[PDB]
Amino acid sequence: NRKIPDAQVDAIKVPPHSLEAEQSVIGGLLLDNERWDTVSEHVMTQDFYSRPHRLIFDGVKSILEAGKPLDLITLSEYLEQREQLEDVGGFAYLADLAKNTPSAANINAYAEIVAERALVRNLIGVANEIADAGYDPQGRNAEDLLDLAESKVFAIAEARTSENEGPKNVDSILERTLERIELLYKTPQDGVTGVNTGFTDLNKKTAGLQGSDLIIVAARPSMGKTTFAMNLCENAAMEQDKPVLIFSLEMPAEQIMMRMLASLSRVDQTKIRTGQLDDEDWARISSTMGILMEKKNMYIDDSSGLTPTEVRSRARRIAREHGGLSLIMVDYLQLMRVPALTDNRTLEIAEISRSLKALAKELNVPVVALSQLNRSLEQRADKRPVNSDLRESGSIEQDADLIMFIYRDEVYHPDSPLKGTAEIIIGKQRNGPIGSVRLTFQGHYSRFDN
Amino acid sequence: IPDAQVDAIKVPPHSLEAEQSVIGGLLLDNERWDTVSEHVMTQDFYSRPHRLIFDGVKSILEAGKPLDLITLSEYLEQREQLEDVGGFAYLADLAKNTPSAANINAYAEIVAERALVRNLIGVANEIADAGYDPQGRNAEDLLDLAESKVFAIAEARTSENEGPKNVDSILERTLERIELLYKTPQDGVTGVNTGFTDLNKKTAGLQGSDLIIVAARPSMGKTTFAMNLCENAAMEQDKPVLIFSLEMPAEQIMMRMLASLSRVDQTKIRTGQLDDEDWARISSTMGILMEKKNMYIDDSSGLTPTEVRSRARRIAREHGGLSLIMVDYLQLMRVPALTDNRTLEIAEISRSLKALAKELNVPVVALSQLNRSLEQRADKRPVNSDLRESGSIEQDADLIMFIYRDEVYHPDSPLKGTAEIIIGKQRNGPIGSVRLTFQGHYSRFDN
Amino acid sequence: AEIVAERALVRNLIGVANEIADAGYDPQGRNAEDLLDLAESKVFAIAEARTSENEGPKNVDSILERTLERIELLYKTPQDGVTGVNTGFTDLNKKTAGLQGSDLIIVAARPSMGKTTF
Ligand SMILES: Nc1ncnc2c1ncn2[C@@H]1O[C@H](COP(=O)(O)OP(=O)(O)O)[C@@H](O)[C@H]1O
Ligand SMILES: Nc1ncnc2c1ncn2[C@@H]1O[C@H](COP(=O)(O)OP(=O)(O)O)[C@@H](O)[C@H]1O
Ligand SMILES: Nc1ncnc2c1ncn2[C@@H]1O[C@H](COP(=O)(O)OP(=O)(O)O)[C@@H](O)[C@H]1O
Ligand SMILES: [Mg+2]
Ligand SMILES: [Mg+2]
Ligand SMILES: [Mg+2]
Repeated sequence: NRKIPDAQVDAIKVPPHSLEAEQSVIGGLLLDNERWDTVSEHVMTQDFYSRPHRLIFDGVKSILEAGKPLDLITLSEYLEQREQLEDVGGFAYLADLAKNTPSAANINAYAEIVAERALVRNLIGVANEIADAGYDPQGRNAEDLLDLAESKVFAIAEARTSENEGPKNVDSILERTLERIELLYKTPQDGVTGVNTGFTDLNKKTAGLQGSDLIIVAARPSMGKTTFAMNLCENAAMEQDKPVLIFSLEMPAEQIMMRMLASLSRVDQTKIRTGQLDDEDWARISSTMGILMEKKNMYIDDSSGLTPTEVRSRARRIAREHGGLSLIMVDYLQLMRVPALTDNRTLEIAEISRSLKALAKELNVPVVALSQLNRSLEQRADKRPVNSDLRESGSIEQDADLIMFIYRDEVYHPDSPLKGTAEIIIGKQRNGPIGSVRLTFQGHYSRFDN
Repeated sequence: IPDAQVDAIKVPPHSLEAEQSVIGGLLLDNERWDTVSEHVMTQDFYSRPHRLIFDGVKSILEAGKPLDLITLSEYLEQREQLEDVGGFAYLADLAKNTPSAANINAYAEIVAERALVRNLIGVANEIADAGYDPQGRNAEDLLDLAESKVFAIAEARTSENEGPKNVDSILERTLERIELLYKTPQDGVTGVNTGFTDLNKKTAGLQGSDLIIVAARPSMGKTTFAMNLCENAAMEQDKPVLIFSLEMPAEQIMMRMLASLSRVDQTKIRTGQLDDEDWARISSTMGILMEKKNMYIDDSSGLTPTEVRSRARRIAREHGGLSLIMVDYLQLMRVPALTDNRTLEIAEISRSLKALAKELNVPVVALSQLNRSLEQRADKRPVNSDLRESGSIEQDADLIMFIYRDEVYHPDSPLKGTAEIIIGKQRNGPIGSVRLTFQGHYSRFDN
Repeated sequence: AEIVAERALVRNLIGVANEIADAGYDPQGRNAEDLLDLAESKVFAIAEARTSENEGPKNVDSILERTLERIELLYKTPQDGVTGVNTGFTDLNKKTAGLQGSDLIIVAARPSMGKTTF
């Protein structure tokens, strides 16, 4: 029983490592300084297990970043200046590192091994931290511990998310371009290549709601911004097998559903609210409900003050159940929060916009985000909304792939000949033309028609 | 005994390894003496044996004699100094322990740096001694003595490697520059060809080290114009073109490029309604682009100036330089250290891009948006003040070009299909305007 | 008070010399250029503290003497309309009498007005 713990302590206390790969990376850089650009993309100083190798690698990094030639003497002088040469094993050990790896062109493979070992080392460290938190919660509830575990594991995965993206040569872009064209040609392209908007005129200009697109729908209050976005959701839910995810930060799920019922059933929204539904109204609502229940392809999250991380987490959860998502709608971008950027609202909104674009690319799903137009527009009130009206609220234009504005002349001019008509202005579009689409606005039904 | 000895550092700064590498390196090449002799002197060596050896190296090379292990050993033997340096074996060891060439200049700089610190410590001790024992000198005299001795150390390292400041250095660099211009074909273009004759007449091409700001209101063809400059650089230069597309994906930039070089309707490319002629033109254009392989497209979002610089250096190392660097929208870049101030953040990005242009000796084209205040006026052409409101980028730009289309503001303009390129600022040429044919269908500017 | 100040000056100088010596022996990652800049900065700081020490009392008799000394110097030098550094522009020299010593001159212009040229 006394010989059992010594072998177990030696085999369990040593984390995964590769001293040989670490030595080969260092030795290889001493042989060919030009490989630093590639090696620096794979490994960081903290990726090394051995303390002496971290100090040596830090020296290598400092010399090469300064544009100085990396050799045994230069590195030794660097470490000597910081009184770290004795801590790494002396000049003899540096010479041994250069001697023990006479082979070049394999340095990238050794860098990947060092990075892989560091990843497992970080994973074990996180597992121990989570275990410690589980044993000693220090006042944290189960939900907080689950969120902590998810956050720490997600951080490990995020670090290894886009590791080898640097080199972007024309041959690679041509292959991806042809692959994309091939995919479009294989799918039925009768004017719509993405998620159907339900509006022919809009689809003619946008070719549908594209995957990976961050779409900003902006309007002044009561222009039908929520109404328009919901019609896009309704169309995606009725035409796609994949689910629609709605983050209703302003309105409750019951209210969104009631408006949806008013829209799909073409029943007066006021009648639904007041309960004065006739036999015909009940039959239409019931038929609509029957279809919605048959489809079951819609999720409504009415949680307030969600962070981009929480939005991403919930989206991934649902996407895993169905092998993807048809559309993600975020009710009001400005209602989201970023605890790290509370000191600056503009930067906070800019980060939310960047995070939602990253979410769109990550899940290959169109992300519709609703935004409010700046108050300065009402002072002018002479022309249609423009991109500058949104720039004043967080520079969201830079991250958006598509910007759509909602304008109703009847709101500003009740005697307008365009009563019941809403203009959808394309303010920005990466994969199509800019312009305007006229839609029939039916406020009583909370619906837009072509 | 050891505790007091460990705490006391009586050994001045030195690098025996660098000294050996300088000596060993000269024994390997001889031609590097001219460069090494500019950085180090015999007295710069800490070690007595290395000073004697280096003195021997200096005497042989100044006499025009070949420097080898035997010649140096015979030289030292004649002066009975061979035993003082460690014998022939030590000379052979010096030649053996440094098998690497092209780093001798770096070792020479280390030896010179150590000698500088050694002289500084000596002066500090002299000043300390003068402070303890003034020998009749007042405080003012001691301050003047300290200033004089420190100024003497600084003066020795003033103008070591050509010393750019004095007229003799500027004359040499001026003649070298003229010589380089005369060796290259100068038919009106001394830099990177813009592809527009009228523009080249005014700018003499896109110069190396220039930070070029291309600014325009939305839909004026800002991206289109910058891309035509990239296309021309890619077709006329052997060195690669690097594009940082922060707003558009690489596929979209390529599709617009295909529309431009092939003169095929951009809408047709998008819709796929290409006729036999359209396919033949696109295919021929693709064949050439693939043959050249001189273009890189980086579509990463929110890049920092450091990341931009890092990627640019990586590519430049593969080809011995770059023909042109294009950064799609300056305002889309980020500086984590300056998040509290957008104006300062943009100003730092502009300074960093100018530093990048000088560092790699490459023209850097950066696209910028004109301020919204211009639309409120809408009575005249864009001016430099329209850009100053967005980060004071004018101060750092070597060339500022504005894009103006009268047809956008006035659809009934007689200048339909014409875009005016306004030179708002130019360091090495005149200011003015160039009229170009804007072909929106092809995403192209023509002369 | 002057003796106490003089002694303090030498005391600070010795302290700085020891700091520079310590930095020279132990550079802690600083290159020679950084150590030279550090030495220059610390020595310059000692000199700057004793730069304008007795300037407080400014009585009219002292100002009159300096005024007359200045006038005397101007009268000894050829003053054919230029008392300072010649601008090369007669009309400008007529108004400025040249570029005077101790003057901070701000030349301001919008871009391309020829500010650097002037
Ligand atoms: N009972 C109703 N009858 C007619 N129109 C209604 C009724 N309820 C709401 N509306 C209209 O529906 C629209 C709701 O706008 P909404 O999307 O919620 O605001 P926002 O643009 O701020 O997101 C308004 O144009 C409003 O006039
Ligand atoms: N299919 C098309 N047919 C005609 N003109 C087009 C087409 N697509 C784009 N354009 C034109 O190309 C230009 C694109 O401008 P762009 O450079 O992308 O914007 P910015 O100035 O903001 O950078 C506009 O002048 C637009 O009218
Ligand atoms: N080749 C040239 N031909 C004519 N005028 C030129 C030429 N190059 C520069 N200029 C003029 O020289 C001046 C340069 O201005 P400058 O002093 O550099 O700018 P700033 O006022 O911002 O300091 C401008 O008025 C410009 O028009
Ligand atoms: Mg809403
Ligand atoms: Mg662009
Ligand atoms: Mg100037």
